[PDB]
Amino acid sequence: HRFVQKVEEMVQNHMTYSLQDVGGDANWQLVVEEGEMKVYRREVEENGIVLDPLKATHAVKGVTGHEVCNYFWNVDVRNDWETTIENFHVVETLADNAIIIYQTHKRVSQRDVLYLSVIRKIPALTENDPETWIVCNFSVDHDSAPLNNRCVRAKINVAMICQTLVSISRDNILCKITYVANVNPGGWAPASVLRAVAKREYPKFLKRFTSYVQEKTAGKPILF
Repeated sequence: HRFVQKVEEMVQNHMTYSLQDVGGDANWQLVVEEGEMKVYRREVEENGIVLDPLKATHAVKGVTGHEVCNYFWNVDVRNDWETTIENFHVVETLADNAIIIYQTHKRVSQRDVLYLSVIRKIPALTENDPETWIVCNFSVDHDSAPLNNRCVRAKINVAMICQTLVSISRDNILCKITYVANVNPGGWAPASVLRAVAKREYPKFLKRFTSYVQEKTAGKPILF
């Protein structure tokens, strides 16, 4: 499909930049911690607009990276875990593993987003290394979804990056998660407010989504 080079670059960007340890990085602040989940942000403004990169790490017992990424990507199950969305539809199917989604968000003016969502397995260089599953969601343009007057068009670069540690049952597997979000809404809101909402909604989402994967996979054969 036409976005293959763009997908490869975004995926490559995440594998090279998004997996670096931020725990020791002094430019990032650990803002939320609950259980095995740690949520970090870097306060960034460009031309007076809050762009705060967000990064969360998590460790989820009894699920694989493949499972987590499947549930995060698969639109067929979106409604079962998603809390912030009013409406959404698949604008175009690019490939078995790549789609374009238009969606509107619940009012927190209304935001809409138009993004390519792709799921990929990144091979390990050796059998001594873990394989990586990644879902990359990034804003694209589409002629069938132009800018409208009712919604404000957000621009996103979001990744859910998962590796599985295996030491065979669910007791013996752990999914190490890195979630990154670089989001720009359009126009204006108070910085204080945008930062308070982000601190709330991201950990809430991650906690709920990872619990959902655990619930949905328990007792089932393991999808590696």
